[PDB]
Amino acid sequence: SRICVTGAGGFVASWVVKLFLSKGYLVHGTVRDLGEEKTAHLRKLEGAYHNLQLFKADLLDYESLLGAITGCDGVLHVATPVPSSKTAYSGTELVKTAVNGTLNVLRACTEAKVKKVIYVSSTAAVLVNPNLPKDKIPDEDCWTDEEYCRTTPFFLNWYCIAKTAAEKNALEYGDKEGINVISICPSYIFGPMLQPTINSSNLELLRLMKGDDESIENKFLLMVDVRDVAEAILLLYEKQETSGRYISSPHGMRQSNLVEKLESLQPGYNYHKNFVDPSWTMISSEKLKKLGWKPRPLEDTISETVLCFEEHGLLE
Amino acid sequence: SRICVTGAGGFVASWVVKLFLSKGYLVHGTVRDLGEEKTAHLRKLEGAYHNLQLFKADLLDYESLLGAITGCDGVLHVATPVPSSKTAYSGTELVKTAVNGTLNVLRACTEAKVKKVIYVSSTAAVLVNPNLPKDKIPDEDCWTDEEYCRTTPFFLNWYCIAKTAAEKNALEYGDKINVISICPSYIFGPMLQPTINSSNLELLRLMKGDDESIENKFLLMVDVRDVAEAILLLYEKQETSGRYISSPHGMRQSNLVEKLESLQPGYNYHKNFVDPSWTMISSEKLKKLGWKPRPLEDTISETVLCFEEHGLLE
Ligand SMILES: NC(=O)c1ccc[n+]([C@@H]2O[C@H](COP(=O)([O-])OP(=O)(O)OC[C@H]3O[C@@H](n4cnc5c(N)ncnc54)[C@H](OP(=O)(O)O)[C@@H]3O)[C@@H](O)[C@H]2O)c1
Ligand SMILES: NC(=O)c1ccc[n+]([C@@H]2O[C@H](COP(=O)([O-])OP(=O)(O)OC[C@H]3O[C@@H](n4cnc5c(N)ncnc54)[C@H](OP(=O)(O)O)[C@@H]3O)[C@@H](O)[C@H]2O)c1
Repeated sequence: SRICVTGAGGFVASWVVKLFLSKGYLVHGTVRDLGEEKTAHLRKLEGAYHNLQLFKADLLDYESLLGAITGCDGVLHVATPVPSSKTAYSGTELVKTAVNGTLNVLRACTEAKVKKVIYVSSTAAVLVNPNLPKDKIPDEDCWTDEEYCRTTPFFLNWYCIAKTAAEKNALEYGDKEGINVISICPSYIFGPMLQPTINSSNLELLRLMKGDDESIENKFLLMVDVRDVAEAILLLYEKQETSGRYISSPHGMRQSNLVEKLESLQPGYNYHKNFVDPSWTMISSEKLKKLGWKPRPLEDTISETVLCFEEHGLLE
Repeated sequence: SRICVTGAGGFVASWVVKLFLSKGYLVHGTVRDLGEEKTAHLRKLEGAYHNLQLFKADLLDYESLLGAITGCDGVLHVATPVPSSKTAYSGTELVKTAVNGTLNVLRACTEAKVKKVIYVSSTAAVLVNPNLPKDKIPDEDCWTDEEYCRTTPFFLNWYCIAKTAAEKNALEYGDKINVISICPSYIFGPMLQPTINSSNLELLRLMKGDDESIENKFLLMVDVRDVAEAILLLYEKQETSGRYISSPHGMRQSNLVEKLESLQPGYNYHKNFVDPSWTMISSEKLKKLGWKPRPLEDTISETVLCFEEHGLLE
């Protein structure tokens, strides 16, 4: 049986693809460039030579996606750009990429008569809501206030607007017949990298390791291992009696405390040590855990990320 | 006297034919490919040079079966696909293969005037019943609820529907022609064929330890060599009929891993699991005819030995 994976060369999508290959699936992975160095890390995957088929598609090109999707039993829409802190993005076109790419993907699956789709969203589509009270522990029923991100300026405002809009489009599309559409919304994703380039979430983790002197927000990070996300996606695809959103955010700490456990597990780096100073920080991943999902302890995720960092020569 | 054997290149069928050749029989073996690569392990069995006669037949091609079967005193229908877990199968076509292939074999047998047939079924056609109570020790008269298997999702559910329906159809047709059925458990043992089958695949699964926590299934077990000699015993004996359960042993996968570690150390056995009363089905109907299976520990240690020599643990 064949499943499609959008952006197979991405941080998350590479582990998704590696895992699905290990389980006997036939993968159709889409990439925007088939050059050997971009796709090297995907070709090397065990089982890939015979059961991995990479296409050159773009989310805004309906035809290329149709070609990559035709004949697939499922498809895992993972492809959405994730802006870096050390850069600027155009909200207009990120919103355009996310929503229109999603619409195209969904149209292609209705055409190819795909049975199940799994859209990878984010907690950014759940938590950013100022009206939801404090005695409320947010879950899969809480949505992000599009009004609020459109009103108030903060980095990743447009990212959140794009993620919520794309996830509402996908979920709502799922209530026809013959088409079950799931959504998974992880929080900040950390873990060892398969791709040669470092992604955004891992870069802000790396930022905390190369100390500086600027005064950062002591934000509360909620975190999940990328390998756990992949196995969650496996679990949600294979089990039939699934429907709706599923939050995957097992761990959560202040940046203060994350630096100190990192310092405790991985000494030998001048970690950043200059912060200053809620509720929602405790969303229940239980809808997932009730299916058997068992995340790994944060220490291993942390230690395996730092050593892949070192292997990539990012620490000198 | 001549006997036919369907899918002679299979895991069980290979042992069936080697044994029958060991006993002076002339065996007509069915395969779907006559290439020397897939038939090599059969050509080498002593007696095959003079007394093995291989035909190219498919269970859904009636005349292929007719050709391989005509002229044989007995038939041993053992050809039925059994899916491996790390792939996917089409239950629709599997169960269609099993039942229609079984029907085709039986029609060919009454056309060729064969006198005895032995169908190889499974405990999957006996145990999977939610209606049967826990106080009841299941035997040869408890059938599987096929609706339940088609309602409940689990890998090998369609396989269970196949074996039950095929075994139902076979013995129904036998009242037309002596038709015996043997229902074995999970089959382990040394392999004669070059490619590993599915049951031995999941034993190799239990041997290569990991971190994922698998189901602590209760496996009922029988040796492939014991299945072969049971089939021989059932065919040679003239006072045999009906179903015969062949499942002498049964253990939890965790206890199974430790008896394996106990007999074969030096391997990173799987050791994280999770979490009955159908576990004591009586093989007495067979054992009363002289069938004496071997202890499970021989079967497993010899199976892992062949795993070793086939280079499957690196
Ligand atoms: N990383 C996190 O912390 C986090 C947290 C929550 C949710 N998520 C979600 O996880 C998913 C994967 O993101 P990631 O973590 O793996 O970071 P990433 O590596 O930057 O993912 C970017 C992927 O999207 C592809 N892409 C971008 N624009 C495309 C387009 N127009 N057409 C086709 N592909 C396009 C990229 O293809 P190329 O390889 O050609 O560049 C790349 O494969 C995203 O949907 C994200 O919202 C991530
Ligand atoms: N394996 C077990 O643990 C187990 C347990 C209980 C019952 N059984 C029963 O034992 C019997 C054989 O299974 P196995 O253990 O020996 O695994 P196996 O090696 O995979 O047996 C498959 C055999 O069936 C043949 N086959 C499949 N479709 C066919 C078709 N359309 N036409 C002709 N032949 C076809 C195959 O021919 P090729 O060789 O050419 O592919 C092969 O010989 C089955 O009836 C099974 O229900 C097995």
